[PDB]
Amino acid sequence: EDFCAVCINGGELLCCDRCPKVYHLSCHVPALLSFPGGEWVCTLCRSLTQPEMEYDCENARYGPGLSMYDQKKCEKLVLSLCCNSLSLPFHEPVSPLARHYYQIIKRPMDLSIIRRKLQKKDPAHYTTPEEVVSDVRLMFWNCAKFNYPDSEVAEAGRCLEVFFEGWLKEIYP
Ligand SMILES: [Zn+2]
Ligand SMILES: [Zn+2]
Repeated sequence: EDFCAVCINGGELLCCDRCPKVYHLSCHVPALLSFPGGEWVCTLCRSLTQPEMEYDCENARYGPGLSMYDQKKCEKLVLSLCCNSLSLPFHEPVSPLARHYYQIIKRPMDLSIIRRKLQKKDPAHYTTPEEVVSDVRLMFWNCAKFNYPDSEVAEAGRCLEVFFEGWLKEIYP
């Protein structure tokens, strides 16, 4: 591809060595703070057991938090969501000008918040994978609560939440 696997825009893109996906440094999960000089494998391709390489990311410079194992598994789940063609409406928060969204939705959630909370520096960083899964489910519950049932965004949410459940059972059997 010539466009970022996450945001579908061009520019300065990093290619994975093992799959066709390319990424902006800030769109990969975790975000990268430099362009790698040699081998580089994306979070979806990286091995859980034998990490080919550590990433130049914020959590690597920072060091009750995710174990290294759970960190990789949760980054895989979140990057899988961000790369899915149905996920784009969930990358950013709904405008407060849309139908009193923030009256209806008392606990808003989107993928940019989930990305941020995977970073240990965040005051509200995840300490368990259950918290990550809870935020993803909250996000899709909010989508179903707010959006018109017949709308394209509601249908996308219904499909993507079920794709996620499938990935979850692969990654946390
Ligand atoms: Zn991007
Ligand atoms: Zn890859």
